[PDB]
This record gives sequence, C-alpha cells and structure tokens, in this order.
Amino acid sequence: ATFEIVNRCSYTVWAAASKGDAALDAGGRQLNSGESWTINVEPGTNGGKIWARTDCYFDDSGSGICKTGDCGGLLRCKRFGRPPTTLAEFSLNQYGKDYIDISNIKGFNVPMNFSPTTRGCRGVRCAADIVGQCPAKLKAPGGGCNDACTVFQTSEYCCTTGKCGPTEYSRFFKRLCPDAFSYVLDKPTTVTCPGSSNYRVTFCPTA
Repeated sequence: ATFEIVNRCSYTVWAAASKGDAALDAGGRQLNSGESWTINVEPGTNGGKIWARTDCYFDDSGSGICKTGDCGGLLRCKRFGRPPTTLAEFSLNQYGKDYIDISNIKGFNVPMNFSPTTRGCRGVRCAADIVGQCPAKLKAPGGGCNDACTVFQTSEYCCTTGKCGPTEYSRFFKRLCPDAFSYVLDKPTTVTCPGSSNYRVTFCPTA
C-alpha cells in the first residue's frame, strides 16, 4: 500500500512511520513546508502509525532529538514516538478490509487529515487548534498538548483495568476533534476501507 505524506504546515516536520517493532519504509524523513513523501507499507501490516515530529535536530548519522514525537533519537524511526503525537493509525488487509483512524490517546502536536486516495470509504480529520486551546495541566512545554494518561498516570486515564469512562480531559480532545479517538474506550471512529486501499496523510490540512 502506498501512503503519500504531505506537509501543508508552514513549518518543517519530520514524518515518522512505524509498526512499533520496526520501521515502515525508511521510518522517517524531513518534510519542509509543502513537501511530499511517498512510502510503501507492506500488505497485512497491523498496528502501523504515521505521525509528525517537531523541532528536531539530527547529526550526520541520523541521531538527535525532537521536541514532540521523538523515536529514540533516530531520524529513521523503528519504534513509536514520545507523546504528544497526533496519530494516523492503520491495520491493513485484515480479513479483506483495511481499518484506519486518527487518535489523540497519545496527545496532539500537529493537525492532520488521513484520507483514502482510492474508492470505497471516507477520510478522517483532526485539525482544530488543540494546542492553542489545551488545558493548562496538559500543555507540553516542548510543544503540544499531552493526553491525561501521559501526564497523570492513573488507571482511569490509561484504561489500565479495561473499565474506564470518558473524563474531563478526554472530552476536551473529543469536543475539538469528534472524529478522533479521545480515550481507549471511546466509541470507535475507525473507518473501514476496502482491503489494499491507498492513502494520504496531510499535516496542517487547513493551512
């Protein structure tokens, strides 16, 4: 499957793509404003994610740091990123269907649209000004709006027991972005697409 990753933001981002125990494609790349990066994701990939990283520095070996979304200091991510990260999430070719979503369960850094580029389903978007509106207790000084699990580390926010409800913090994310997951047991906003669809992830879509 092909994913075109487009940075419509006015600022540079460092895109990242991983399934948690491996890179997808090259795993990460710099995208200046307006740049596009097309990656190939193997069919059957389960639990893949694409995100943006902000305010990164990398040396000539591809080692460094980002203020949001850092993946163990690597330009080419093999693992998931450090919150806060708006997440494009997907599992492909699962009994004939692909499943996609946007999640704020690990916070929000950059606005995003995640849409199919082939027929048979719809896209999702979370492009409200979550960072500007972020609750004071959730604001990440390095940038972004953390989720409440990252900040407070409670069973309720982290859904550790499997039995959690919505919270004042989850409701903040959900009010701003109804089409994204706001907590683990949110009513799902997953979209079912035809198996082997292709996609576009656009950072700052309303930019």
